[PDB]
Amino acid sequence: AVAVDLGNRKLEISSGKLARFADGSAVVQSGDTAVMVTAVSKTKPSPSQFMPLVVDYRQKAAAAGRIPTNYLRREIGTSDKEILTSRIIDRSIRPLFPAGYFYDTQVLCNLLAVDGVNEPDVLAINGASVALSLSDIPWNGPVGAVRIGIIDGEYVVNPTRKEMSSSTLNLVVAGAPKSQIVMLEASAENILQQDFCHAIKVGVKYTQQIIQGIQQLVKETGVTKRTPQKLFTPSPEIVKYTHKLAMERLYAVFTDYEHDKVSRDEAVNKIRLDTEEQLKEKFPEADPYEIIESFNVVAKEVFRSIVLNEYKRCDGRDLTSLRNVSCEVDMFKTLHGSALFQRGQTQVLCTVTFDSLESGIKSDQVITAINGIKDKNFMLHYEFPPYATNEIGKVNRRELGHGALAEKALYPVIPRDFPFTIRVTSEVLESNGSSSMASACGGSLALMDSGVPISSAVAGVAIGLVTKTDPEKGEIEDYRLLTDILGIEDYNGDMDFKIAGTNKGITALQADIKLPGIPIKIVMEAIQQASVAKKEILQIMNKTISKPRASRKENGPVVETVQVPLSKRAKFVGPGGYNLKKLQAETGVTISQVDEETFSVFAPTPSAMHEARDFITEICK
Amino acid sequence: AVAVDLGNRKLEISSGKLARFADGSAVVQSGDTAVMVTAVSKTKPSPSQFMPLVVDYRQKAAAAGRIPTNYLRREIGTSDKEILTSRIIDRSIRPLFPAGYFYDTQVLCNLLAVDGVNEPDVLAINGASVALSLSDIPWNGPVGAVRIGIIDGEYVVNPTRKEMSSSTLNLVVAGAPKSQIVMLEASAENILQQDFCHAIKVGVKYTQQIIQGIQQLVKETGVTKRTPQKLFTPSPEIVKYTHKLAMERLYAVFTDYEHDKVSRDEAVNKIRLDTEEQLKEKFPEADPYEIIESFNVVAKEVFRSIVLNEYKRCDGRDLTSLRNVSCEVDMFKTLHGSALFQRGQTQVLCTVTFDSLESGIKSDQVITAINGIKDKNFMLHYEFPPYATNEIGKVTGLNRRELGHGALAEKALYPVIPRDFPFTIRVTSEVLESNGSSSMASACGGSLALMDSGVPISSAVAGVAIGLVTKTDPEKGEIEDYRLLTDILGIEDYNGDMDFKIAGTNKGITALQADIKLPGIPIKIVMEAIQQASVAKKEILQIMNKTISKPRASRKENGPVVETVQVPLSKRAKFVGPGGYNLKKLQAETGVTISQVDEETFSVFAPTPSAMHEARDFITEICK
Amino acid sequence: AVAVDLGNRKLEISSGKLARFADGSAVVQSGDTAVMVTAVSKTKPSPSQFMPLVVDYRQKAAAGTSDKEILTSRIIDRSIRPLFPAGYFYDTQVLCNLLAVDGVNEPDVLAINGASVALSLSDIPWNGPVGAVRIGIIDGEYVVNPTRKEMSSSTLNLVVAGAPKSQIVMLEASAENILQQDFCHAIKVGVKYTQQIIQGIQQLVKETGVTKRTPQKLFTPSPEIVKYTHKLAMERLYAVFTDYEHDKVSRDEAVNKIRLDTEEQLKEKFPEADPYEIIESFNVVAKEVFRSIVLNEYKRCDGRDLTSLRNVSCEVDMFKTLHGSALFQRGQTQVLCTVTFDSLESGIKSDQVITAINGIKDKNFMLHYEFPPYATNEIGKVTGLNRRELGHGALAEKALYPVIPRDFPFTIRVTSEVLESNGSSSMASACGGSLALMDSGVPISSAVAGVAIGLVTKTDPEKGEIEDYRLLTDILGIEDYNGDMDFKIAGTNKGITALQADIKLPGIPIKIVMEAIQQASVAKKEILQIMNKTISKPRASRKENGPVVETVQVPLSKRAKFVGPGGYNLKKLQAETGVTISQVDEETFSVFAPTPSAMHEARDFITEIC
Repeated sequence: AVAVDLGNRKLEISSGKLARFADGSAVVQSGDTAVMVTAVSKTKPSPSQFMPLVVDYRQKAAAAGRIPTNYLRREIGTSDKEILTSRIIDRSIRPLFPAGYFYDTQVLCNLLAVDGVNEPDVLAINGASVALSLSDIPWNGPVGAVRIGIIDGEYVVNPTRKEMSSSTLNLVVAGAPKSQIVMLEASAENILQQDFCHAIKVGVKYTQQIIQGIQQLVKETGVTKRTPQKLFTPSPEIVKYTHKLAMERLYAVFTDYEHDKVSRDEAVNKIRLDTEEQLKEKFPEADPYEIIESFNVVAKEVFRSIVLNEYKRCDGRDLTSLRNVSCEVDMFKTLHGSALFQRGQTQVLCTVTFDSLESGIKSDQVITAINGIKDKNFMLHYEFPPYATNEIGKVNRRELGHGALAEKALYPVIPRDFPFTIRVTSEVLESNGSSSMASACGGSLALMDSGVPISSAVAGVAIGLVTKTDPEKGEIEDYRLLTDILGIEDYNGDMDFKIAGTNKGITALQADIKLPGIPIKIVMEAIQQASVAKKEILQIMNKTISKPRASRKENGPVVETVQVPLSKRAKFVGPGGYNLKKLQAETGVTISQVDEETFSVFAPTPSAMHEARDFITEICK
Repeated sequence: AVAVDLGNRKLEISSGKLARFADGSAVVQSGDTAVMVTAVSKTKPSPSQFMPLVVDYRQKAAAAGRIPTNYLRREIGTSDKEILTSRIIDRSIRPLFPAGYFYDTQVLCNLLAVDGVNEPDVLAINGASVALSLSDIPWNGPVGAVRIGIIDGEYVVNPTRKEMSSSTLNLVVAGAPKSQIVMLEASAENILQQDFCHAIKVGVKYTQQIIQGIQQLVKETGVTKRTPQKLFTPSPEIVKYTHKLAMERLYAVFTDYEHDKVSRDEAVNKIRLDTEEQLKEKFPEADPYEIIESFNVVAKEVFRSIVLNEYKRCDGRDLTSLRNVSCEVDMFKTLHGSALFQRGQTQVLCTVTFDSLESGIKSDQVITAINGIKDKNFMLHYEFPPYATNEIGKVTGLNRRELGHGALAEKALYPVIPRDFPFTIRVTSEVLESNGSSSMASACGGSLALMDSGVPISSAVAGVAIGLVTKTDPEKGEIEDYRLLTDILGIEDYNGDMDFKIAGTNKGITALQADIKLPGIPIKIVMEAIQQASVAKKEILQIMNKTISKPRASRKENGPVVETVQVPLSKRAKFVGPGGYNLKKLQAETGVTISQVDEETFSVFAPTPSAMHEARDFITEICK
Repeated sequence: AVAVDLGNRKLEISSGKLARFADGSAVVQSGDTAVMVTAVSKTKPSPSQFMPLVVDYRQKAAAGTSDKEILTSRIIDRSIRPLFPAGYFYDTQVLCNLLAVDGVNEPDVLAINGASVALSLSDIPWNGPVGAVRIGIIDGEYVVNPTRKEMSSSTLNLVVAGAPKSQIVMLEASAENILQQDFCHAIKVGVKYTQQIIQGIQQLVKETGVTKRTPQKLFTPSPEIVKYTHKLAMERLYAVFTDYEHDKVSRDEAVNKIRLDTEEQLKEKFPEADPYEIIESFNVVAKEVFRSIVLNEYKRCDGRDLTSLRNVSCEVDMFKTLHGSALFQRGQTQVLCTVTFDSLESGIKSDQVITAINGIKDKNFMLHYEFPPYATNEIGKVTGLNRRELGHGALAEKALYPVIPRDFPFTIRVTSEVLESNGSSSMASACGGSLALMDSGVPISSAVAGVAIGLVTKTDPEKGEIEDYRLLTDILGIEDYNGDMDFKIAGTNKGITALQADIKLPGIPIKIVMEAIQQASVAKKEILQIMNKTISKPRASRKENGPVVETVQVPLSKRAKFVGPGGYNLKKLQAETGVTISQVDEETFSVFAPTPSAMHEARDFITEIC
C-alpha cells in the first residue's frame, strides 16, 4: 500500500488482496473511485508472429449505482468510451514490452467503484502499470499517467468531473522513467501552442512522482520476472548476412523517387523473395519466421539510414515538405455537404448529413450507443473500407479510434445551438498516410460547403520520427522529424504524431510513440514543425473554400410545426402512436409532439415535407 | 466516361477518379444517384477449394426513407434489404467467372449519393460489371442489368420509386453478350404469362445497349487481364482415365430407379472411394483436390448423358413428371393455421400466427426504418435447420440463403394476401426434410396454412422449380441440345445448369427467381421453362385443392381477439401506474397488449380468449 | 404410437413422420403442446479429442435466444450427456422445436423426454432411455408435471431425470424455503414417475426395431498402455496427492511435472500409439490414484476429512459509494458481490424479442454472474455472457429469490464477480449475495448459504453397480474434475431454496442423493455461523448515498415546456445526469436519482426551467 501525492490529490496503490491467481494485479484508488487491473501472459509462445496484446477496459453499470436501462439482456456490447479508454491504455504499455515477446497477453480493468468525481480512466492506466510491474511478465519500467486541465488559466492535475466541464484542455500524459513520454492524448479548445506545450511539461513532472511511488511498491513487494523460453528476434549473424545480400538493392529502391506506393512495395517484395531464397542454404536450421524478420530488420535499417545520413526521403521530399494537396467541394447534388480531400496517394470522401435533434439522443437495447449524447449534437463517423488498401476484409477499434480523433479536431469550431444534428462521414477511398488527419481537413471543407457556420477551418497533419540510438547507452543521438509521413515512413519510423488545429491554435493531438519513450525536446519540436505544415495546408484548403456558404443547400432539411385539432388528434396519432411511427418509416419525416395542439415536423428534404404534408392533410380531412 | 441512353433514362459510367488502389473501380450514376463499386481479387490461390466470392452492398440509408442509419447505428448489423441486393449482384456476376478461379474476391458497393428517385440497386449491378470489366480480374463478359416495370399496361425501364409503387411487375434482368440471360429476379401482381414473357425480351434488349456502352469504355481505357498463377481444373488426361474407371458403375447407379436421396448418395460415394484410391496410384503427382474434382466431373457428365440420351431421370421420371405431392392441414389444435406439405422427399411445415398490428413497429425511429413496414402486414420467415439434411450446423440462424428463400416465398404469396386484415399475418416455414425446392414448397404450404387459418386469400399459390441439362459445343460455346426438367431433385440441381424457381396462381405469375449456373442461356429456353412450369403448377394446384380449396369461413375459436375497455379519466393514473409500470407488468404475465387509442379507451389485443380473460381480471380488480 | 399415463397427465410419444432424414427424431405431446426433437451424430471422428455435444432448445415464435431457452438447453444437456459411452468423440447435436404450445402444459419437460426418445430410436450409441418429470407442491400435495396455473402456486419446482433401475441422472430444483423432508419425499415421488416413462419408451423402441451403428473407433486408452502408465506415475502421483501443503496452482504443476516425464517414457514404449492416447492414459491413471486415496484413507488431497469445510472469510462495506458490497472467500475461491438499486420502472421500454419477456422480474430482483478469465489465470474474450455464466447466475438467483422481500421500493440487482476460482463460485455467489444484501439494507428474511458436495465411488466393471462411495463437503476444482458429481445446494438455516445436481455417472441411487442433502445441511449450518459473525441482520436503513425518489409538481400551462418536444428535455436529462423523470398523473412527475448529489444537480434543471 503506497500513497502518491499529486498536488491536492492522493493516489492509493494496493496489491496482494484481490485476484491472486492472475500473473499481476493491482488496485488503484483516488478518492472513492477504485479500479482493479489484472494482467495475464501465457508462457507458451503464440503461433502468430507478433505480440498479441489485448486491453479491455470493462465499465460496469454497477459501481455507478445504475441498473442497466430498458432491455432484456442486461449487457450487450462495447461502448465508444470503453474502446477509447482501452486504446489509451494499450498505447501507454505496448512500447515498454521487450522485442520478440510473442506471447498472448491480456490486460483487464474492472471498475470496483465510481463516485462520479474522480475519473477512472486515468487510474486504469496507472493500474495497468502497477499490475505489470508486480507481475512476472517481462516489462520495462513503470509508467505514470496524469490528466492535465486548464481551468481559469491554472494547470490542474487529475481534474474532477466538475472541473473537466470548465477546462479548455483535456491532456493525458503517460511518462516513463527519466522524464520520457510514452503516450500523448489531447483535446484542446483551440488553445495557443505555448499554453499547450507548458501543460505537457507540467504533466511529465507529475508522472515522475507516480513512477517513484510504484518503484517503492515494487521494492517492498519483491517482484521477480519470468524467463521467457524464447524471445523472437533474429540472430545478429543472420541479420548481418541479410545486410550483405540486399543492402545495395534496397538502397536503390528507396532513392528511386519515381516509385509510388504500390511500385515501391512490389520492388521491395521482389528483393524479399530473391533474398529469402538464398538465406535458406546458408542457414538451413533457421526458423521460417526468423528468415522473414531478418529482411524486415535490414529493410528498416536501410530505409532509416537514408533519411538520417542524407536528409532526403524515399519520395525525394525534404524533411519539412508536404505531399500534393488537392480539394473539391459540392460534388453530388443531393448531399447536404461534400468534399473530396487528396493528400498524396491518400483520398478521403467526407459527407455532411443533417439529422433531427431528437436523433441526437439514443437509448435502450444495445450498449454501444446506450446513453447516446454529444455536447454539440455533432458526431463524426470514420470508415476504412478494405479496398482503400486493395485488400479483402470483413465489413472495429481503429475505425472508432480514428473517428474520435477526427471528431475531437473539429469539435471546438462547431457552432452551438445549431437547429439540426450534424453528422460527418469520412470514407477513406485510398490510404497511403494519415487518412485520420485528412478526415479533419476534408470534414472541415464539407462543413463549410454544407453551410455550417464554423468558427475557423481545421487542418491536421502527422509527423514522423527517425532516430539513431546506440545499444551501449540507449540514448537518442540524433533524430529527424518528418512532415506528412507516408505509410512506409510510419511503418519504419518511431512515431505517428498526429495533431490538428486551426491556424491560431491546437484542437487535437494523438502521439503514437513506438519507442520506449522520447524526450520532451523532440515532442516540443514536433508541435512546432506541425504548426508550419498546418498553416501551409490551410492555405491550400482556403483557395478551394475560405468561408462557409451563406445558407444551407436548397435540398436540405426543413423544420415546421403543423396544427392538428384536438378532435382529430386521435385519428392522427393512432393506436398508441401507430400512425405516427408508420409515417416516419415510409417517409423520412420525424414528428414530435411539441404541444397537445402542435406537432413539430422534421423533413430531411423538401420532397419529404410535401409527401408527409399530404399525409397530414388527408388525415385531417 | 460513357453515357448510355435507355429510353428516357440516362446512365453515366466513369472510372479513374475514386479508389485507384482497387483492382477495379467504377462509378455508375443515374440522375442524382451515384453508386461506386469496387472489385478486389487476391493473387494467391485461396486454401479453400472453390471460388470465394463475396458481394457486400453497403448502404448509408437515404433511399430507405432518408434516415442515415450510418455508423451511428451500425453496431447492430446489416439490414435484410442489403443482403437481398447483395444476392442479386452475386447471382449476376458469379456465372461469368472462369472455371477453377480459386482466388479470394470481394465486390463492394458504396452509395455515394441517392436522390430518393432513382433506385441504386440496379446501378450497383452495372457497377459491378464495369468494375470487373476494367480490372485485371479474369471475368468473361460485360453484364447489363435493368429493371422492367409495368405501369398502366406500358413497359418502363428502370422505373423511379414513384412508378415502382404503382407497378404490377418488378423484374430485374441481367444480360450477357449475344442476348444471353444470366439472372432473372421477378415479383409480379399475378400477371398473365404473355405479359410476363414480353417484359423479359424487352429487358434483354436494354441490357445489350448497356453492354455496348461498357465495351466502349473498356476500349477507351486500356484493360489488360492478369494471368492467374493457375486455374484449378482437373487434367484432361486424369478426367478421361476416371471416365474409364467409373462410367459403368455410375451409369448403373443412375439407372437404378429404386434409390432414394440417401441410398443414391452413398452408392455414388462407394464408387468415389474405390475410384480415387486407384487414381492416386496412377497419378502420384496429382493434387489431392485434382482427384476429387475429376471424379465430380465424370459423375456430372455421366449423370447428364442419361437425361440427354435416354430422356429418363435418375428416379425413373420423364422430363415433365412431378414428384409425389401430399398435403395436410390442422396439424395441431392451438395453432392459428398449420400445414404439412410434402413433395418427394422434401417436407415443409408451415404455421400461420396472428399478431397485433402494433407489433410491426419497434417504437424506435431508427431500426424500424432499417427493416421497413411490410405493405400488407404480412411477412414470411423461412428456416433451414441442420437436421433437414442430417448434418450439424450453427444455431445462430438466418444466413444469406435462409433470408433469400424467405423473401422469395413471401413475394410469391404477397399478391393474394387481403388488404385491411385486422391482425398481422406471420407465416413460418420450417424445412424438416430437404431434397429439392423447399422454398417453393414454402409457398404451397404457406397458402394451405393461410387457407386453414381463415385468411381470405384471393386464390391458392403453388411453386415449382425447373432444371436444365445442356449439351454445349466445347469451342463455339453454343447450346446444341437441352432438356428441361420439372420439379428437380437436389442431385439434378447440383449436376444441372439452372434452378428456375417460379410460383403463381392458376391464372398468373407472382414470383420468379432463376439461378443460372451457365454463362448465359438463350431467351427461348427461358420462355419454354416458363411454359413448362405453368403446366406443372396447375397439377400441383389440383392436388392442393383436394386437401382444402377455399379459406375457412372464420378464424379458429382459440385465435386472437381485440376489444376496447373504457377507463375514467380519474382512474388513468391508477390504471397505467407510475411510469406505465402496470401496463407492462400486465403484458409480462399475460402476453396481452394494451394501447392508448383515445384518452378514455384502451385497445387490448389478446393472443387467446383465455389471455383476454386474465387481462379483464386486472381491469375489474383495479376498477373496484 | 405409445402413450404414458402419469396420474392425471397423458404423454404421447410418436416417431417416423416428421424429419425422417435425421439420425433420430421424435414428437412428444402433452395436452395440446407438442415438441419435436432430432438427434444428429457424425460418423467421422471429431478432432477435438472429446465429446462435442450441443443441445439447442429453440422457441419457434419470433414474437437472439432468450434466457429461458438457454436454461432449458442446459437441463436437457445434463440429462443426456452422462449416458453417452466413453470415447464417443463424434460431433453430436440435439435440436428441439416447439411445434405448438397451449399455454397450459410446459414444453420444457417434454423436450427432455423427446431428447431421450430421439436418441433411443436413433442409431447413435446411447445408454438406456431417460424419463423426466416436474414435481410441484400445491397446498401440501405432490403434483406431477403441474400446469402453468399450478406452477404459480407451487412452493417447489423440481425437475427429475431418471435412468433405468431408479437411478437419478439430473436434479434441478428451486423451492420456497421448504423443509428437507418435504424436498426428499418429492424426489422419491419424481423418480417413480420417470420409471413409468422409461417403460413406455422401451416399448416404443421394441416396436420400432432400433439398431445401433458401430462407431469407427471408441477413443479409450488401451488397457496394456494404461497399466504401464500405472507402473510409472503411481508412486509420484501418490506423493503429490498426499502432500497437504499444496495450493491449487502448485498442485497442478506438480502433477504436470510428472505428466511431462511420463509422456516421453510412454512414447518410446508405444511409438505406434496415437498422441492423444498417451494424454488420456495419464489422465486415467491420475484420476484413479486421486480417488483411491479418498476411498482407502478417507482423507482428501488438502488434508481434511470428508465433512470438513474450507476456510471461510467474509467482509462487507468495502467501498463507500456502493449501495451494498461483500467479499466472500472460501478456500481459494473469491467472489465480490455488489447491490444496486434502481427505479421500479427501470427496464421496460421497447425492443423485446418476444412479447411478455419485457424487463420485469417477479420480485423486481435479478442476479448477474460474471466469470472473468483472470479468475483462472487465463485469457479470453470478455464481451457477452456465455452459457455457463447464464446458468450460474440463474442458480444463484434462485437461491436468493425466496428470502427477497416483496414490495421493495427499488429494483434490486446483485452482481457477482469471481476474482478467483477453485471451487463453487456459484454457491459463493449465494453466500456473498446474501451478505451484500444485508449490508445494503434490504430486509431479507434469512441468510442464504450454498455448498457443493462431491462424490467418489468404486464400481466393479462386471455389472457397474456402486459398491462403496464417499461424499465430500465443499469440494475443490480437482475433486469435481476427478469426482462423480457437483451437488450444489443452497438454503437458509431452516430450509432449502435451490439445488442443481450435475452427475457425471450414468445414474446414482436415490440413497446417495438423500445423504448428500443431509451432509449439505450440516455444512450449510457451519457456513451460516461464520457469515453471521460478519453481519447477522440487515442494516436499519440503506446507505445515505443511495437512491432517492422525490416528486415534483408542474402545472398544466408549464407541462409542454418542461417535457420538451416529444419528451426531448426529459430524455436529455436522463442521458447526462442519469436521473429519470416519469409522469405519475396530470400534475406529478416522479424523479429518481442514483445518488442524492445527482438529485441536487437534477433539481437545478427544473429550477432552471422555472
